[PDB]
Amino acid sequence: GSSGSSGMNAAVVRRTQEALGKVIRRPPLTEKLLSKPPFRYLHDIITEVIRMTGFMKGLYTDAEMKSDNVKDKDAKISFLQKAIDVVVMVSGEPLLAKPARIVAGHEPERTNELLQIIGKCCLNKLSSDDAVRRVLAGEK
Repeated sequence: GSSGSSGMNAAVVRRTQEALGKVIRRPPLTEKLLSKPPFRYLHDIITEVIRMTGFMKGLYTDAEMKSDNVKDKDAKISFLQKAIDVVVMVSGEPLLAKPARIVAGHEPERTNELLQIIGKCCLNKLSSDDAVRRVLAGEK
């Protein structure tokens, strides 16, 4: 009758639907796609932001920008890391979600946050110039 103790809640989702709902229009933010967002799905959003607001414009190159190029796993993760880094530097909030899980389809609860954070940055007209490079060079 009373089962749970999982994590992925409806709240963490309602936050993303609005977080990205504004910054970007497509793809459509659905409780489903928001919980089972494929490496590809997210890719669209990430890029969209750079085309919508511009945030992290110098983060990805012509190659990276094109998901097609990305095929190997090791890459999928390395691609997400770039953003995950900046987003954190800009927003200023430590994230746990790993790019090795979301890419597969796990630890969705957290994934939602990652998107919520990014949206905020743009919402507050917060651009990224230093962070972008920092991660690019691999600073710490």
